[PDB]
Amino acid sequence: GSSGSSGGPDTDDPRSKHKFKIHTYGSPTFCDHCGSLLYGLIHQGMKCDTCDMNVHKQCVINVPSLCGMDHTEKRGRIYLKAEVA
Ligand SMILES: [Zn+2]
Ligand SMILES: [Zn+2]
Repeated sequence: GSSGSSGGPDTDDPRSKHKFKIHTYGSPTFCDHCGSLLYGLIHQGMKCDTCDMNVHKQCVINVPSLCGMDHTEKRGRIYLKAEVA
């Protein structure tokens, strides 16, 4: 015997990563990182799916991967549109 000595897995944390998704807004929202009015017609900014944090497309890179904090009490609402053929 005396064989079989190894072990030590390691990897980044893909869970902490932000799930920001490029989406449009209907109201004048302000970034969460820098804090500046978010203008634009299509793909104005980005919004997470876990922390629903609105941030600029270029701000997402600056925002700290740190995602999943339970230190918030505010929660916005989502709207929907209709169509016809
Ligand atoms: Zn997030
Ligand atoms: Zn920003």
